[PDB]
Amino acid sequence: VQPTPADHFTFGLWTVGWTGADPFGVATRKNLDPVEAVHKLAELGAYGITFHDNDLIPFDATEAEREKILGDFNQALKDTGLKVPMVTTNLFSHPVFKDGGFTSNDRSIRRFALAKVLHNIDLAAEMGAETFVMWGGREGSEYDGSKDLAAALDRMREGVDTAAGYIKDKGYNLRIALEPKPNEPRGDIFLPTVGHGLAFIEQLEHGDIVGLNPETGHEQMAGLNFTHGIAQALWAEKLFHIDLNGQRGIKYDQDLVFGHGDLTSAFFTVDLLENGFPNGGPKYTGPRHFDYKPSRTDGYDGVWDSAKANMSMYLLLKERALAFRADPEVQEAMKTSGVFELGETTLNAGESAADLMNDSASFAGFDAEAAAERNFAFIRLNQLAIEHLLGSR
Amino acid sequence: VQPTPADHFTFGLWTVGWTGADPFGVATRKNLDPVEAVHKLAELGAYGITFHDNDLIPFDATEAEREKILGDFNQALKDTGLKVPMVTTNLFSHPVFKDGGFTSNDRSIRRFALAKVLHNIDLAAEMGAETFVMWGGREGSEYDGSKDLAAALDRMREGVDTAAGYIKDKGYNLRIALEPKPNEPRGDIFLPTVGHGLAFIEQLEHGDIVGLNPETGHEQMAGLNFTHGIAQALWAEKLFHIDLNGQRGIKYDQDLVFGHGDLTSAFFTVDLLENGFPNGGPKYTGPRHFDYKPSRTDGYDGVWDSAKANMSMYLLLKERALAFRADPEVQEAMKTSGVFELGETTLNAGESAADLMNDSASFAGFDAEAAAERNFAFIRLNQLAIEHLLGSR
Amino acid sequence: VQPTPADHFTFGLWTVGWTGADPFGVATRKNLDPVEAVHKLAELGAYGITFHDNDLIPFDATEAEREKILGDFNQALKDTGLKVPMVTTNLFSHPVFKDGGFTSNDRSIRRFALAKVLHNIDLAAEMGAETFVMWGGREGSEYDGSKDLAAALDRMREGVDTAAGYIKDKGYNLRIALEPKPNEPRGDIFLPTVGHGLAFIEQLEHGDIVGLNPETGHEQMAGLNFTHGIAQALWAEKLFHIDLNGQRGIKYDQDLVFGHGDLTSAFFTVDLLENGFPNGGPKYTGPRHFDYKPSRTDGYDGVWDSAKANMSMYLLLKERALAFRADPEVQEAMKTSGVFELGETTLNAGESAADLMNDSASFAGFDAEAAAERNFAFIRLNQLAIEHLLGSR
Amino acid sequence: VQPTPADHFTFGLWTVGWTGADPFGVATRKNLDPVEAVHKLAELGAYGITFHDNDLIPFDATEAEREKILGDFNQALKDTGLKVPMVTTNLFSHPVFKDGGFTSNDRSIRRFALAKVLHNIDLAAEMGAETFVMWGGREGSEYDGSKDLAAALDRMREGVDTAAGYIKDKGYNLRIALEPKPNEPRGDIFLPTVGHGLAFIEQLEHGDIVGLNPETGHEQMAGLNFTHGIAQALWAEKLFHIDLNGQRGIKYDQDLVFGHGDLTSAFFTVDLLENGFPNGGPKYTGPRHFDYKPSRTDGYDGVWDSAKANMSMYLLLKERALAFRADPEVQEAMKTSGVFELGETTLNAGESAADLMNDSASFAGFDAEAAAERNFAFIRLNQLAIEHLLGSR
Ligand SMILES: OC[C@H]1NC[C@H](O)[C@@H](O)[C@@H]1O
Ligand SMILES: OC[C@H]1NC[C@H](O)[C@@H](O)[C@@H]1O
Ligand SMILES: OC[C@H]1NC[C@H](O)[C@@H](O)[C@@H]1O
Ligand SMILES: OC[C@H]1NC[C@H](O)[C@@H](O)[C@@H]1O
Ligand SMILES: [Mg+2]
Ligand SMILES: [Mg+2]
Ligand SMILES: [Mg+2]
Ligand SMILES: [Mg+2]
Ligand SMILES: [Mg+2]
Ligand SMILES: [Mg+2]
Ligand SMILES: [Mg+2]
Ligand SMILES: [Mg+2]
Repeated sequence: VQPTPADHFTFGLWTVGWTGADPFGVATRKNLDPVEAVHKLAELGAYGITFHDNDLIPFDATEAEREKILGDFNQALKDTGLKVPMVTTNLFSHPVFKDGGFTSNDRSIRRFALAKVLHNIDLAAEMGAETFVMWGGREGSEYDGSKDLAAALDRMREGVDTAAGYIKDKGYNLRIALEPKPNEPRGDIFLPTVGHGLAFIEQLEHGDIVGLNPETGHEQMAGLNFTHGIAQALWAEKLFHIDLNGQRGIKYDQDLVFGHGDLTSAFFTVDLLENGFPNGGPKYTGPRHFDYKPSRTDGYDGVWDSAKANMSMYLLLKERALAFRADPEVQEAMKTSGVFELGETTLNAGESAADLMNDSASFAGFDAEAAAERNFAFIRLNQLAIEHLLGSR
Repeated sequence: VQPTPADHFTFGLWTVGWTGADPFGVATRKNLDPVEAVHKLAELGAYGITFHDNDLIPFDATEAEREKILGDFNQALKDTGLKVPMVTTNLFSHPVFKDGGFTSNDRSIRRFALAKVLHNIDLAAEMGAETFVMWGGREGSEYDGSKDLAAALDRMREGVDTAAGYIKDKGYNLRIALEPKPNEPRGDIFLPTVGHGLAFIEQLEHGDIVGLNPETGHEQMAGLNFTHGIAQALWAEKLFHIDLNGQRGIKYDQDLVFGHGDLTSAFFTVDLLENGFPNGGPKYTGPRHFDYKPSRTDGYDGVWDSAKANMSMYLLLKERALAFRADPEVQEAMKTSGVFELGETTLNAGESAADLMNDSASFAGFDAEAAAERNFAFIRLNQLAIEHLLGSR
Repeated sequence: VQPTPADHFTFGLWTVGWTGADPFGVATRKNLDPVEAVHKLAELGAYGITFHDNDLIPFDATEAEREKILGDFNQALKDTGLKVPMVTTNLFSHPVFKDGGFTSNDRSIRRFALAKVLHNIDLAAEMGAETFVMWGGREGSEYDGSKDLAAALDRMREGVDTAAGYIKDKGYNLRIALEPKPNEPRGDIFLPTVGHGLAFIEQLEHGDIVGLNPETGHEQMAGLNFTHGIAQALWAEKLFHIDLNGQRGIKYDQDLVFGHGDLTSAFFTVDLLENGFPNGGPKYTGPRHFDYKPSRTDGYDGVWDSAKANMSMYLLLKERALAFRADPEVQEAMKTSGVFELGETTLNAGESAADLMNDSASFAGFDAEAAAERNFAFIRLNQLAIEHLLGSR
Repeated sequence: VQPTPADHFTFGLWTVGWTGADPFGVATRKNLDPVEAVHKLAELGAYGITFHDNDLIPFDATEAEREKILGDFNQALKDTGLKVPMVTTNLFSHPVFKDGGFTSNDRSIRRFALAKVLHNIDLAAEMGAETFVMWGGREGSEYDGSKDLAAALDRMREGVDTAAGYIKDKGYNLRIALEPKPNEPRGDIFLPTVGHGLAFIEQLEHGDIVGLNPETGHEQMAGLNFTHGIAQALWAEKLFHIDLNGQRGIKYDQDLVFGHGDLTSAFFTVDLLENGFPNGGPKYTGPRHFDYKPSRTDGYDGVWDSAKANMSMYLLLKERALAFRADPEVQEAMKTSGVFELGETTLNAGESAADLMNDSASFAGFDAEAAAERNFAFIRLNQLAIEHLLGSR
């Protein structure tokens, strides 16, 4: 199980560079030089790297420092071949953003947040990124009277449509990906799930270049089925990027390695990315990005190991999910369970609503108790899946 | 605190009629005659009643039984004046629906489910209902390989667009309201939240007459903020109906009386329905429906008491939320916290993206550390709210 | 991966016999005869069968009816060789137990719930059961004011200590195992987790013969780590029986097959039951009882598939857990991470608190910054367990 | 609703002093001097202040530095009259405690964590503290294989029993209180709830002087009923201290002010701490300690508002809880529901298990169907508590 650029494993600079400070303690690891991260990631088989403007350029950086940091960084990229598929903005660590960027109650802040974002789009554009990620981490509240919620969504729309309008105006080849999160750091975050993300998109003047960046753990924090969520994003064709990691339950964002959380769920996420839908449909073709944090208990050896464990986990799952769908016994079980059957339209070609209600056989004379006798055999189909996952069959 | 028809309290027939069987035990209460429910609800101050086709008409009812039951039922309505604002379909108790109605894997079932629904629309139409509710309770799975998820959403769309197409064709004055639920009775339900509900709607040929029926408890089962969810439904203008009840955490659907769960949340839901958005916007004007279950521990006295407790709770909360927004000290705190400020557009009239990025003051010379000094005072605004709720001020 | 009676797999009659009635629908399968249940399980390789009094003898049965039922049932056990390792009482289905058995606010229901238990200890002794399980499924409340919380525990203590003393008096060779559950059917059940169960036993007069019956799904309904919980029970020498199944999140009790829930957790569960502790310590040698429900979407073929599946899952993870611990690479990784080191006392033999305080090398002159550099290499250690689980190593 | 020193409200230095650094951002407020903290709290009506060794004395401080700090601090206590009821140790912030203090896989960190505690018991005695709190915040794991679960408990037992014996040896008049937490910062903390805490104490050599320090937010992070948990601690005579705050759901530790979380639960919490049990029994007379964090969106005015708010919330709910129990309508409702009846033993004086079994009126000739008709009227009883809470009665 050896990854290759062709695999499109991307990693966030803030991921391997996470030095370990959490809400109850300080960093356990020294800062990571961006040039080193670039080079280690290229020796591991990474395809690209992503970052937040302030991951690379300090908030207070002078112009001379900015040009230098970027010289060093492009030099590393040049030298190693890594791509920069996604760039994002940090609208959350500086105290100024304590109430959000786009949806801060303070107009002056909303303004700086949008400016900071427009500048970052130029940068994203220079770096050759295809995706522009928005994570509205400080957008929300701890109390229900803190905000006029209709005004918070108007404000969100203004910021996103302004960013998108500008992409169109500058002719950049960028798509905006919204990344939902239910809570943390705010008690309640706006656009908390994939569903809320897709909904909002549809209210946008420029929603056509706006899509989603679901994160495994974020969905699991609301106890939702991450495979079901991304399938909704796919079906609507708004799956522009994905963030893979592991979560063990409803609690703080753990950001474990992909597959170190809910494993069967990881299995079916891989089946979906790789194999697609059993009856066919859109397939995801973007970068497979890992947004995790090397546990603070581990030193730097652990850090490259966890980077490596991401890609292995994906590759192992990939192998199992291909075996799985390729097993003849699994294809038969599927057919039995009606998986292919769900793909057949309900109505007959040119059958109307009226046509159906008066069809006796479909209703009036339909024998409901006999139909109810079908053994769907979903347990056995489940068992086969598990046996493929365990490398048992 | 005495309700009046003018209040628009509606109750589901299955609510006061819930006889008490849960997954670990049998009914503790005798069946409720629909005629009695109609009359008790009218003596309590209810404005209307709602039902599922099989709440009133048995699955196996003969035609002669159907006409009788409806004679008795319309007689009660006639006599007491109650309205029938909403009607819904039972696509979940018969074994035939063990895998869903609309999204069952078995084509014959999908067909019967849609027929059963089309017939129910005629009925909804005869009863004078304005809203047609769809609760896809058996739509989902316990295992991730049971379903082709893109095919499950195509199937869902077919069923909903077919129902809606038919409303348009028959000229009925009905709107379809989708009711999301994250889980129970299935391990995972499709369209699990308000967000997923709104998203899907936008993929519909006839989404224009399709909206949402959020339920307090359903949203709280995924740990989401029910006030924030309905505010998104409002903002998108898709809040067609609401179901009020109480939930004490992430667990099975408790369906407690409204306000017997998360009370502050109940408080802010009422503030929102009644008072609207602090900066203005759409307001909800539909029935205030209670979909709860009188605890199985209580006999029939408890049953009318719990019906009555719904309406009292709403009225008490209403009183507190009007006092609250009317307090001058609260309006001042709000202004301080920037609630009205969030309502001011970010950009200046005819200011472009480009105009903003080069405005020095908004970015380049913006003093971020000084702005960050603002005391938002959301804690105090929270305290005032609570003190109004407790009838302290 | 062919089970055999020394595997000690047992199944409850209520599991395979569950006909599918959930709170939103009717049973989807025909009742199962118990004689057929014994024959069918013996043949699958089960070692024993468990039951609740009313699983076998109807609540309403007459004495002769009771005697006719046990005669066919006893014959069947003889014909098959199945044992009856554990017996339990139904103190939750009948309407009378609507507020509980032992903790019911009505004193005459309490006396009745306790006489139902006593009579059942006599049948238990008669069957050869070693463990008598108590699940206080209706013991709790939906509202905080419904109970005097100190009295409920006194009433609970009273019922369990009366049953225990009864055991000692008759000289039955039986132990009582309490089964914790945090909610469902009550909004709050008393003794909601393993901890609460363990603590409570320490306040009993006859605690010596009272221990616990943890269940996978149950602790997972409070988002707890099942392996950490059963570990504490064992450490305390209170793990008298165990119920194994699958739960996919904090939601209603799912009762999926063991391994169809949280897969990595099931693996570590099998590692502690089969292999025990790395530094040596207690071991559980009781039955591996499966407390699950065969999915209602499936017919009888899925019922026996499901029973097979529980035994398979356990046997697969069992080989992987043995390969895993046997692996010398794993043994070195555990060695690096300090798994063995934790087994070493903190204090040296005969060292006193004062000695340690007063030891400059342990505090005063301790290099804490140096010590912080240790790479615990927990991530790699995790990656090795997962590769072993995926049958990759 | 003006607090006074006999209200026994205490506050931790770390609470008001929290400057706002969360995992996604930097502190938003300037550090608070402890001298200023004492002066400011004494003035608000607090009775006492608590702290963690490193809250006052820096980890790095020199002896003279330690002495200079305690001198100003001790002066301040004198000038104000504030007491120091509880003291605790920081075994979580510094990088060395990355795998725990007492349960760290590294033996030399364990010895260091235990000497840090011993030295702190000496400062505790010196301050006049009666309670020494232990929060094992880093004691646990992110992966199941990281620890030998039996050894971790042995190491935990060892550290707590060494500290206890130390206490007894020196004759300090102090008790140890353990504070359970289910997760954060670890994916799984050991002794995750009140139950686990209580059970564990029973296995100690010096358990007699060891009890618990439950915290609202903490049990709520496992979705438990805080009133049912503190009730069990009290029943066991193990409720030695308490931390009060607010949590709005299963998510990260929010530390909102008491009452800004689950309002109905706070009310019943105040009813058990203030009024005790309806049939009489134990009472808690220790301090009402507030373990919260002032929201980072707010400046120092919100810090002191927030401190005021904790004391107000408690005092408001306190009057409502007294009015509520005093109400003769409530006393009759409780009487109907059986609250008092539960206080009655099940068995008659001198009745034996055999007597009861053998009593035809308690089992054989018991009308269970009749008994099932009782209207426990739990809903109405709930509605009365809520009207009292809304200051409506
Ligand atoms: O802003 C993008 C990036 N920021 C950091 C967030 O925590 C992560 O979830 C997100 O992918
Ligand atoms: O189908 C509509 C109705 N059905 C019963 C559901 O449980 C409830 O949530 C829903 O409002
Ligand atoms: O009473 C024992 C048995 N009853 C059925 C329960 O639902 C299960 O949790 C328990 O193991
Ligand atoms: O150590 C005591 C104190 N530390 C800070 C913790 O976060 C809180 O839960 C605990 O009460
Ligand atoms: Mg994350
Ligand atoms: Mg992310
Ligand atoms: Mg509901
Ligand atoms: Mg509903
Ligand atoms: Mg269960
Ligand atoms: Mg069980
Ligand atoms: Mg806390
Ligand atoms: Mg605390």
